[PDB]
Amino acid sequence: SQELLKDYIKRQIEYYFSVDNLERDFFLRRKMDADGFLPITLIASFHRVQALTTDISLIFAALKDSKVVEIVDEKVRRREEPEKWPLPP
RNA sequence: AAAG
Repeated sequence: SQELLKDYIKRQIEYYFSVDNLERDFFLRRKMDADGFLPITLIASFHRVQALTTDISLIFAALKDSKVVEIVDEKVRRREEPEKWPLPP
């Protein structure tokens, strides 16, 4: 239910952080810090996430269950080699 | 926002 909506959110954000997307997503990489982290609230603004929910705790909850991304406080990054992706602003 |  809300579990179902969490699964859709999780898979959507897991796409953003997939290698297939990252190879062409220059905006996302320009917003990374040098460690690969992005604000979760920036992801929350992306059209396909905001369509599903504007509930920030639901977005956090969806991502805690992810093996693709890791959360530190308010930021999220790809778990595998995140430092390879950031680009100059 | 050609799934930023």
